[PDB]
Amino acid sequence: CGLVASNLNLKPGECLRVRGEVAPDAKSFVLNLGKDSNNLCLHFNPRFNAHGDANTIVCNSKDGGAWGTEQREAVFPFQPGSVAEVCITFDQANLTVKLPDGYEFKFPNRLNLEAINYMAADGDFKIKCVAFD
Amino acid sequence: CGLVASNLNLKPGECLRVRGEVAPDAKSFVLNLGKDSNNLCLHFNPRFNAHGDANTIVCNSKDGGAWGTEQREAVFPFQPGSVAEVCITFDQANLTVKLPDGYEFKFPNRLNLEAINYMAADGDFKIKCVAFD
Ligand SMILES: CO[C@@H]1O[C@H](CO)[C@@H](O[C@@H]2O[C@H](CO)[C@H](O)[C@H](O)[C@H]2O)[C@H](O)[C@H]1NC(C)=O
Ligand SMILES: CO[C@@H]1O[C@H](CO)[C@@H](O[C@@H]2O[C@H](CO)[C@H](O)[C@H](O)[C@H]2O)[C@H](O)[C@H]1NC(C)=O
Repeated sequence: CGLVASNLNLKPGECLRVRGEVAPDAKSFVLNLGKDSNNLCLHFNPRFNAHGDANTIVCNSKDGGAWGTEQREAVFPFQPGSVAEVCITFDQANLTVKLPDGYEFKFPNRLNLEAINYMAADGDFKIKCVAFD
Repeated sequence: CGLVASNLNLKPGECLRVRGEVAPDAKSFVLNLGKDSNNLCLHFNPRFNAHGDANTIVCNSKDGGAWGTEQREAVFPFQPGSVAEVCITFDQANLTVKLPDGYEFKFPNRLNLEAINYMAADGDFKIKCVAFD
């Protein structure tokens, strides 16, 4: 798979910035955030052409190994063959994901974790820069 | 205790750039690089005042869980309570740790691994930004 980072200790309100290159023939990519691979407060999955979906942002949680209820966003500000940046923060109610074009969406915080300690990237996205504040 | 990153897939000649905050009361900090926590082609350990050393960089390898022989430097361009930036690369012969100001540290490549896949920070160093080039 792709980059895995742990012991991040990202607290509420602190920003996680991730910049990467979207493959020219990208089918999808994933950024997973949470405690570990079984406990994700955000599974962020832009699907260019994957699982039957096209140009769709899919979000979900995973709690104790179990996928939660999936949600989708209508907008898709990713282009294959381009560099994309995503900035993520959270509070007790929502994750807030800020997207390249300045789009911003929220995803409910279903896990109640004190911090984001784990990030994993997968798929057609080559990570170039990760920053914390 | 600090950030741990895996699946880095950093190949010879590629550049790992790291920026972090050296704690105000720093006694020492560590950046570990290699395949995993038991196989380190570079343990890079600036000691302000730790383990009997004062303002000395200690470098070592770890191979199958076994520490190699330490290498020490006289030059010491780190200060507590400051931001430190390093650029790391390797080839067949050496690991090279470069600082913006032009300091360059070399440590023999003892493990001969195809890539750096693992990086970990420990001690009085908070990673703020990691980049791959
Ligand atoms: C039956 O609906 C589809 O189920 C798929 C299998 O669970 C699902 O794909 C998974 O989505 C999760 C996030 O919810 C994650 O991305 C896994 O990698 C996927 O395999 C599809 O998203 C579902 N399709 C719809 C339209 O809901
Ligand atoms: C007895 O000499 C000192 O031994 C310490 C313990 O082995 C050693 O510290 C360890 O070094 C490794 C790297 O080789 C790593 O930094 C560990 O975290 C340390 O606990 C000191 O380097 C030795 N000091 C001297 C002056 O020889």
